[PDB]
Amino acid sequence: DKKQALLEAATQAIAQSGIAASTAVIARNAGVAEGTLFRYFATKDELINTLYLHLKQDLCQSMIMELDRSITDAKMMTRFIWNSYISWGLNHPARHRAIRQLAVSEKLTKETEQRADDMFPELRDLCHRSVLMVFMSDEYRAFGDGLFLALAETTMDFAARDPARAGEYIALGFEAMWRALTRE
Amino acid sequence: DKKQALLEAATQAIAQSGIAASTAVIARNAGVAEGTLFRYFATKDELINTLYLHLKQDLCQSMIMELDRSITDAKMMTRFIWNSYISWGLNHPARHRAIRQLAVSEKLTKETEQRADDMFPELRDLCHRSVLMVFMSDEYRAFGDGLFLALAETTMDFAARDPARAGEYIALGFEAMWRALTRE
Ligand SMILES: CC[n+]1c(-c2ccccc2)c2cc(N)ccc2c2ccc(N)cc21
Ligand SMILES: CC[n+]1c(-c2ccccc2)c2cc(N)ccc2c2ccc(N)cc21
Repeated sequence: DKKQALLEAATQAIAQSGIAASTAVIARNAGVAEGTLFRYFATKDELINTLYLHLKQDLCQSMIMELDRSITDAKMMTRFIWNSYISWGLNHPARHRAIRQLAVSEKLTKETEQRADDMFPELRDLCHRSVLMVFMSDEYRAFGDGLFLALAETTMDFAARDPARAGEYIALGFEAMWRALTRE
Repeated sequence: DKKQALLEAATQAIAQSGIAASTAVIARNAGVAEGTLFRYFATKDELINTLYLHLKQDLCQSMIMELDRSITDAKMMTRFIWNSYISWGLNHPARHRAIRQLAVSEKLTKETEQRADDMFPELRDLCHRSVLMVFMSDEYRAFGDGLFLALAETTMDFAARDPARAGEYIALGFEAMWRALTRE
C-alpha cells in the first residue's frame, strides 16, 4: 500500500502544520515505522519535493480534463482554468493547503518547480502571454505566486462557507486576481 | 493586568491556530485559570469581539500617528497608509495574523464592526471614494476585506522573509491591491 499511505499522511500534517510538520507523526499516521518513511523518501526535503509533485499532478489532471481548447482569448481561458483550480481546492482543502505551504516554503528545488510547470504547458504559456513582466522575473515571481495563492485560497474559503454565493465569489476573485497580476 | 494578559495570550494563540485556538491554552499562557478567562469573557465570542477592537485600535492609532496630511493625491495617500499598515504588521506579526483571522471569522457583532469602522475617519472616507461598489456591498464587502487582508498579509510575509527587497514587495503589493479593489 505504503508509499501512497505516507503521501496522504504528509498531506494532512503539512496542511495542518506546514513544513514544520513531524516525520514521526507522518510515519505513525501512515501506519508504518519512521525509518520506513526514510526508506521510501531518503530525506524530509525529498518527501516535501515528492509530495508537491504528486499534489500538483492531481490539481493539473483535474484542470486539464475541463479545458475547452476551442477558447483562445487569454482572459476567458484563464477564467475557466481559475474556475477549475478553485473547484479542486473546494474538493481537496487539505491538498490545496499543503501545496500553498510547500510552494512558499523555498524548500522546493528548481528542478521540482520546472517539472510542476511542465505538467500544464497551456497554463505556463498563459502566464507568459498575460502576467506582468515584473511577476515573471526571478526576483518577484515567488511574490507573484504568493499573491495568486492568497487570492485563490481566500476565494476557496469564502466559497466553502457560503455555497449559495460561491459562483459569485469565484467570479469576483478571478476579476480581482486578473487586475492584480496582468498586463495593464 | 489579568484582562490585558488574556488579550496578549489570545493574540498569540489566534495568530497560530485561528479562532479554533483553545481557551484552555489561552488562559494557561496568560498565567490564569480557564475558569478566570470565562469570568472576564463569558463566551469565546465576547473574547473575539473585545480582542478585535483592542487590536484594531492599536493598528488605527499607529496609522493615524503616521498620517501626512500634506499628501493631497488620493492614491498617494492610500499608498502612505498602506506603508504604515504593512509597517505595523512587520512590527507586530502576531497582532496582524490575529486581526485577519478575527476579521474573517463571522463572529464579530454589528456593533463591533461599526466601532472598528469609525476608529479611522480618513481611511473610511478613502474606502468610500476609491473601492469598487461590489466590495462595499452588504453581500460582498466581507469578501473584499478578506482579499485586502490576504494581499496585505502576503506582502508582510515576503518583506519579513527577504528584507533586502522589502520596499519593492510593499510597492508591488500596494499596486496589485489598488488594481484588485478600486474603481476605473
Ligand atoms: C500568477 C500566475 N498564475 C496564474 C495566472 C494568472 C493570471 C494570468 C495567467 C496565469 C494562474 C491562473 C489560473 N487560472 C490558475 C492558476 C494559475 C497559477 C497557478 C500557480 C502559480 N504559481 C501561478 C499561477
Ligand atoms: C479594501 C479597503 N481597504 C483599504 C483601501 C483599499 C483601496 C483603496 C482605499 C482603501 C485600505 C487601504 C490601506 N492603505 C490600508 C488599509 C485598508 C483597509 C483595511 C481594512 C479593510 N477592511 C479594508 C481596507
